[PDB]
Amino acid sequence: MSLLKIYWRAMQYLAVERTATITMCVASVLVALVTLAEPVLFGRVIQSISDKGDIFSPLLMWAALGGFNIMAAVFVARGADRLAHRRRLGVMIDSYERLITMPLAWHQKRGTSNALHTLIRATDSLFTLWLEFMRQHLTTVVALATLIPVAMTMDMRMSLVLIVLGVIYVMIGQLVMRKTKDGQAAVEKHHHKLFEHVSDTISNVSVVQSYNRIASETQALRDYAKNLENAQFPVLNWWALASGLNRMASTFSMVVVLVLGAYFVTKGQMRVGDVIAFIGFAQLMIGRLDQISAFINQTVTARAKLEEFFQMEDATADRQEPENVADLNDVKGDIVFDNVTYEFPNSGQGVYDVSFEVKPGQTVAIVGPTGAGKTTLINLLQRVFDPAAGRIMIDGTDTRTVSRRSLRHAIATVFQDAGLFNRSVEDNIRVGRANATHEEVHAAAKAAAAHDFILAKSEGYDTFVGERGSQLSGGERQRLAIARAILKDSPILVLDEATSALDVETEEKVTQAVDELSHNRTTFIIAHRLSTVRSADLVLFMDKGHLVESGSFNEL
Amino acid sequence: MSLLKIYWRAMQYLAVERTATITMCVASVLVALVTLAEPVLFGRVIQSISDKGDIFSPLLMWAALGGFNIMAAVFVARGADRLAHRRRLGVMIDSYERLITMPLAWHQKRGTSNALHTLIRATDSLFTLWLEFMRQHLTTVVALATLIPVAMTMDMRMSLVLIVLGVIYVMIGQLVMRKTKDGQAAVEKHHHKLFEHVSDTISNVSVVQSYNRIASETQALRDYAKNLENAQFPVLNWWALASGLNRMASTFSMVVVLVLGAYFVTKGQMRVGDVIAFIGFAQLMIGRLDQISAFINQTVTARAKLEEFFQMEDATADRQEPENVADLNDVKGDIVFDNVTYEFPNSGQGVYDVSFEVKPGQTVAIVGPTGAGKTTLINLLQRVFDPAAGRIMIDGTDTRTVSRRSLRHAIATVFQDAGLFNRSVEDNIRVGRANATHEEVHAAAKAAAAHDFILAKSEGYDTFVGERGSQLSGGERQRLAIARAILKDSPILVLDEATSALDVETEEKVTQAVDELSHNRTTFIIAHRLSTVRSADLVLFMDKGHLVESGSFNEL
Ligand SMILES: Nc1ncnc2c1ncn2[C@@H]1O[C@H](COP(=O)(O)OP(=O)(O)O)[C@@H](O)[C@H]1O
Ligand SMILES: Nc1ncnc2c1ncn2[C@@H]1O[C@H](COP(=O)(O)OP(=O)(O)O)[C@@H](O)[C@H]1O
Ligand code: VO4
Ligand code: VO4
Repeated sequence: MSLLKIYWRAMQYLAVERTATITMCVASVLVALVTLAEPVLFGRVIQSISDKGDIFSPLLMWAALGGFNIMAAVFVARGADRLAHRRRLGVMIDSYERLITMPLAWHQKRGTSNALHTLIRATDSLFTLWLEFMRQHLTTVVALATLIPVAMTMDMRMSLVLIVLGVIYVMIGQLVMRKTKDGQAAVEKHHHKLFEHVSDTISNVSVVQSYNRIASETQALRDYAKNLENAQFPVLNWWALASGLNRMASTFSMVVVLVLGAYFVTKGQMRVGDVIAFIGFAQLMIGRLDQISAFINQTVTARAKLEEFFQMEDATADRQEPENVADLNDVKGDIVFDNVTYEFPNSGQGVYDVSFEVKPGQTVAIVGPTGAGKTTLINLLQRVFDPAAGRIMIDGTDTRTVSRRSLRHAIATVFQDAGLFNRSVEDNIRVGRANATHEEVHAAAKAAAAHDFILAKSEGYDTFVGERGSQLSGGERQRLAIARAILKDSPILVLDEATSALDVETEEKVTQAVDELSHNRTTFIIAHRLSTVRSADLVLFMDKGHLVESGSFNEL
Repeated sequence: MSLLKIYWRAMQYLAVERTATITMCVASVLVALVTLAEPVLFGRVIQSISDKGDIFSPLLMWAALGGFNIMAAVFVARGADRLAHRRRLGVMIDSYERLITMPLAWHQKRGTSNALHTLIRATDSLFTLWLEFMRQHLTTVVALATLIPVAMTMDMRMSLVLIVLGVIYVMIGQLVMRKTKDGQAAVEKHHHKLFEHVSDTISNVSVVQSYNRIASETQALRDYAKNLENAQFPVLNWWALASGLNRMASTFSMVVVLVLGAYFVTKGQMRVGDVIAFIGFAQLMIGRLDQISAFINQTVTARAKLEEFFQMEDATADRQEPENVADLNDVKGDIVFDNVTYEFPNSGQGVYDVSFEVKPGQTVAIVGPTGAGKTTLINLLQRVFDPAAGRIMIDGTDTRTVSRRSLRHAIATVFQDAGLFNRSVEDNIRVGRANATHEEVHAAAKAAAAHDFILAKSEGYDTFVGERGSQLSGGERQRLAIARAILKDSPILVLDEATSALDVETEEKVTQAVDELSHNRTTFIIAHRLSTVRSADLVLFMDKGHLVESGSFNEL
């Protein structure tokens, strides 16, 4: 019975615009009161024709209440829709902020692209929840609450039947939820499997289309759809049974109310006006119960997605030290490792017992066979995740006591996978300095030879590359990344696989240019080619996370 | 007014299960006729008590009609829900089939990852459309069609009231659509821009989190949200105005009906039983017209997405010559290019004036500076997209006249980006021969040195890599790709960027192993390192898509 918890969370997210929310609630209670009082006035005026006199005023009051209901309906529709859109946008904003705030391991483990789909689905479901909940729930709940005393003061037999009617509705709701929850969980897990398979297949379309695996993959997805649709039937059957049972209850209560009114015809206190007002009350409750039953169904359907979204909301517990914490500045270059190892989750390997000191003014290149632990070493230095048990002494200062904002501000790491956005070359490069100049961009590009091939094609700089540079081949993304790194101008430059299958003349030119630019500071080289480290000062080779010699520039 | 075309296309997707759909329509029309007959019998039995006699039978008949209504409601709910889910799954299946059918360029230009989101959104919108449209619209349309003659045979005064009511509703609907379509289009375009920015930011979270660009990105997305909500208010304002106007129309018509019935009380033809039955008709029409107005609102909201989906469906005009087109066999290796050049859309560069012959039994290596056109040459050899003007002579046969199914069955191309699924290592490698055996898989893996570092970690071969192999580093994706290529065992091997920044010992071992495997066939080398072509027999160098010499293995 987590429905109440879900509704509390929804109201917590919706309790931001205090003024707008309070005005909406006031409008809802007023319109509910008007809708309840309208049949009472209708009964008044129907009984009015039995006597004789100037009883035209009650009809005027009824017309005024009708016009007031119209105006209130307009205002509540407008305000509810506006509030729903504003709060949906705000929730999306804050959720996106936390989502991009998340660390790298959490994204690589689960997120990829499923996180975006979950965010969008949860956001739209919450939008629908906010709108329909607000309107229907406030109106019908206030109507029922104001109806209880009126039914208490009027004939109590009909109220006695009506409370049993409400008991019937809540009982069938409980019954359906009990018979439906397990099937809902199974359906959700099957749908997640299906969506994951679809996303994984679409994201790798070239591989699947280059191996004649279309038939096999579509048959597997057909199997997944079969598995999902196996568990879909019982829950909808139960929903149909619930709809039929409540329809039978509504018709049964209507017949009972009609018979009671017929008995009241023989003798009673009030008139056919009260009788028909009671009938109108009954039919209004029938309709609103139908809408809230449908609403309960939609809420049950979206339950699992809302639960997952709330879990990801509360999963943001990585405290960032809001208080002013010690930063670093004027990084001349002093890097010390002290017996720092890492063990992967549910795995092993990694680095083991690594320690070395870095003096300013000289560069260090790390070489060695693949899988040794060089990339994880680099992303440990930049601290994408915290080491197991060790001290990263930078400028004689631990990496744990340094704020994240200043940690990566004075660092310059090209990635092994040079990822790029789909924006223009200007936007994709001009990220190391938001206040830079086009002359600076040209100089940075010409230092990395990423301009000589772009001035002579594709509208010069203003070219929209595709996703991950899928529109200008792939031999340019490395040049663009190294140009961006040179533009960043940081004291510590990290060349992680910046030297790859390119022209040997291009490689030597890039190496000499970055040598001339980084002679003023200390920089890191992660490459297996022995021709890109002729100017290195303290080179070391690492195997399987264990150093062997870590000797001088010239070693055997 | 593409609304009718949208309904026709949706129904055409729906009327596939002819038996089930026809039964659903028959059940709906029968239950609608029953619901229309109910007030008539109610008015009869209310009028029947005016006289005296054994007139208990009409009351029992009315109860039986209510029971039929209940049972038919259950039947239509269950059948409609089941058919809707089945149709949604089938539509998703076939749309996914066409989506993966598309070539690479169409995905690189527009799809990438937005296509999946569009497909999911369109599919769920179509599900909701099918369900709600079928039930509500069919019931209410049959209701109106059966109601018009009954009221025409009864007093025509209320009939003239009713037709003006309908005219008011349809005219306000047309005016609202005219005032709202432009706002809907602007909202859709802004939403698409917002989603594109969100996806581009999330997909490359490492770069944005390693460059302190979180604040700028979130502020830009806030600006996008502001721009989106600027055009968001007028449309909802117009819908609120329309809702108020139709509420006023409904109350006004109810007032008119009450006045007409009050005059009819003085004198008329039928009784208050028929009067109140017509009152029930009026309120039922009011409610159903309100629901269908809301449905029109949802259809307008989803109209742009449905239009995009239908345009994508109709864009699938890739005729594959359904008749048996001549395939290829006896593939010993005969590849000749004859003056085939390609021009990119709205660009230049590419290959120009290429002419060379391939003799079976020898390997040919393509070298040259980056951006020359080697990757595009390779993927035209595999015919990922159709060349501009020329012939690809394979085994003395043009590549156009061979079906794509068997065209790529005798090829083995490792991509520049080694794409991998998030399945196991065994499932990711065993894709060329599903009926193969573990002995073959082990031999292929140990031939490509993708076994020595996986036999002693993570449950051996049963290791679940993440997306793009983001869980076992990146020095293994190349090994897995080359192992899979060796496993495929095709006559023409293509080592496109199969050699990269790896250990020199590992590189030389891989080269000798692939040489020994491919001695019985022909293969290509796309690499800039000069150490991987010592065993080549016919080397040529291509620059800017223009050859210079294209000589033999030994050249100056
Ligand atoms: N996300 C991960 N989960 C588990 N193990 C990993 C992960 N990323 C890398 N590894 C392990 O770390 C080892 C070294 O990876 P890496 O440092 O990225 O490559 P290299 O050692 O060539 O620089 C690999 O053998 C791999 O198994
Ligand atoms: N999708 C594309 N759209 C436009 N131009 C492209 C596309 N892909 C590649 N090119 C152009 O083709 C040239 C050669 O690319 P490619 O063959 O992939 O690399 P290489 O020449 O090193 O093999 C590049 O300079 C690039 O500008
Ligand atoms: O620019 V390349 O396609 O030779 O990596
Ligand atoms: O296997 V590596 O991360 O040294 O390219």
